[PDB]
Amino acid sequence: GNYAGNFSGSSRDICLDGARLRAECRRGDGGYSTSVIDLNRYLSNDNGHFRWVSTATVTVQQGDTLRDIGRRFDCDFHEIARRNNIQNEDLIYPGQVLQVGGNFWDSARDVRLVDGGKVLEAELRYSGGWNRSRIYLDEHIGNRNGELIHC
Repeated sequence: GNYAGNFSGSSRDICLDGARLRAECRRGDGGYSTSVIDLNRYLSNDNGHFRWVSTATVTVQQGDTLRDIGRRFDCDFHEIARRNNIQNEDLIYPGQVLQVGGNFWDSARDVRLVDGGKVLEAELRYSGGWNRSRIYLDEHIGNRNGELIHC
């Protein structure tokens, strides 16, 4: 059924400032708050495609390759390599900690909101170029009593 987020149903004057989403969010008392949420914590570039993966740290398991990590957490192994200062074809080791998710902003351009601030659109870098991608923010951005949250 319904999206879990649905911020736009109770927000207005939705705008972008870099990767930070700003809005006037309806409160329970009937007034408004000016609120902000950093989309760079919740959205990632998966080889040319927006994905909902929040900034997180993971621990490499026995038998894991970098692609195995990417598959498990729905991230691009090229991104995991770049973000963790290693290389694409590099071996990884059990017990190793790796940063994953978020950080779409690093590899994006022409970033903007469309359809009244409900859709985020950008060109995202992939292995051999740029791909236009879009994502419905109401999927995971909500308004809790005047405050923009991820849910």
